[PDB]
Amino acid sequence: TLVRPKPLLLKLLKSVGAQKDTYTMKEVLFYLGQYIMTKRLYDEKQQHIVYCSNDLLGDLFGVPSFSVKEHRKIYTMIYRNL
Repeated sequence: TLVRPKPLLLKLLKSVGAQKDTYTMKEVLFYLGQYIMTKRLYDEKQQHIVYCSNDLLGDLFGVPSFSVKEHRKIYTMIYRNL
């Protein structure tokens, strides 16, 4: 199943190496996780928490924090960017 990111998400994904305009959900997640890891947006002391305030990831997700344990919120924020 291929999905097509909206501009903002697309910019994010490419800024970490993706080149196509369509992806599998596994591919979106990988790049999203790479973006988070490379920029180190997570809390050092509570690593499942991401602080994405004042950042493209915050702009597209519409929140300045979330937790990687929140699978449903994370998919819903993704759907909204497809």
